[PDB]
Amino acid sequence: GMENFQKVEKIGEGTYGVVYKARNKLTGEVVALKKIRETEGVPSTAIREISLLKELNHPNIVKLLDVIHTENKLYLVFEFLHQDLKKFMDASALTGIPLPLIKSYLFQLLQGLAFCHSHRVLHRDLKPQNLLINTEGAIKLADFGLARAFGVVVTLWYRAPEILLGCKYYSTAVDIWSLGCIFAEMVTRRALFPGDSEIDQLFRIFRTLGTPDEVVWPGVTSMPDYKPSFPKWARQDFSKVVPPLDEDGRSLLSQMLHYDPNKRISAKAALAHPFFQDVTKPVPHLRL
Ligand SMILES: CC[C@H](CO)Nc1nc(NCc2ccccc2)c2[nH]nc(C(C)C)c2n1
Repeated sequence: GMENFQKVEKIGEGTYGVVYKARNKLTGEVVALKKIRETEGVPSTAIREISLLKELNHPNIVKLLDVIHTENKLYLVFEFLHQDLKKFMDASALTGIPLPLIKSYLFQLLQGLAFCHSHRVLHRDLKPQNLLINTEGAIKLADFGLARAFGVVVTLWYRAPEILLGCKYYSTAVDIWSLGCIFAEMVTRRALFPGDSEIDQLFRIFRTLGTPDEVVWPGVTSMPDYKPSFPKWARQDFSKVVPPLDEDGRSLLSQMLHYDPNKRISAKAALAHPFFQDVTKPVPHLRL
């Protein structure tokens, strides 16, 4: 079974298991092989969910090539891409990723999200580390719909405030928040909200966007982890938060970072925003 694959090198530690670059001995294709990590035997719902995921195919979603439920273990075989967006951002720190490339990437991810969301599938843990790029200018979402299949230092920087405040049931809005954080980060070359605990993450959000109340976010004061005793921070103008993001970009971003999940712009509506009026598909500068 696994004898069909030859390890080439360790790619990294995923959320649900280790990932290796590998070669299929029969077909010669190079792939990304993931071993899913209480060992009793793969749960039936994990198997049905992942099998659902195999059929959710899109150019901006990393292809799930094979689900290998063998010997009471679970291996996932994925399409391989040569680099992730975190590494590419770090690589691009001195000059920044050119705006046209930022716009193209945001546009493509919004397409991927719109597609997943239209199928009622959430990502839940969007972050630069699981965004993957190739030499032809494509960007792809990895680990989509995995959270649902399996219910799990982890980064908090991209986590929506409703999650932080204890909301039990995520909506598609949590992915829009995350992507918004990543958008700002590509533009400014600085993480928007680099929290190192849940309360630090929350307080960093509060300090920038203002401490949320019933006016901006109805029902907020009733959430499991909301405290009347939260400090009261005033909101700051975005011109100060994300230069040199232009007026169209700042307008779109504001809509992606709305506190109330129900007011937060959808992936499909975001695609129609004037920010994408001049969108094009440039090629990244990659040296591997
Ligand atoms: C470890 C999980 C994350 C996202 O799944 N990484 C990560 N990185 C990649 N390539 C970037 C890379 C290439 C060579 C060396 C190091 C990194 C990937 N290609 N295909 C996959 C699937 C498992 C989603 C993948 N995952």
